[PDB]
Amino acid sequence: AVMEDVLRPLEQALEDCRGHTRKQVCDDISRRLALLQEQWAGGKLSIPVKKRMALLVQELSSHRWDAADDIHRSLMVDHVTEVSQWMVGVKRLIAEKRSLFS
Repeated sequence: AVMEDVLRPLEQALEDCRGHTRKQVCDDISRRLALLQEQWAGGKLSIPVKKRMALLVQELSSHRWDAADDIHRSLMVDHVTEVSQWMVGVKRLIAEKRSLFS
């Protein structure tokens, strides 16, 4: 589980949404994605959430949106502390991108 394993698929998702979702919210997501990285590399991130973020990220490589939501939800109730700053960003990203499949 390496930082790039979760951030790459994400910023890939964000860019696939750039032209189709409001730029205003795309930027919001980008800024929260930066904290995730900063916070990850900073060493302020616990292993269990790194593990689940990896899982979460694989779920939308498979386009299994609802599974990604449930993992994100699990992370909120168990690790609100270390994700509250950026989690909303990835929640929105899942929604934005599932609507692109639509």
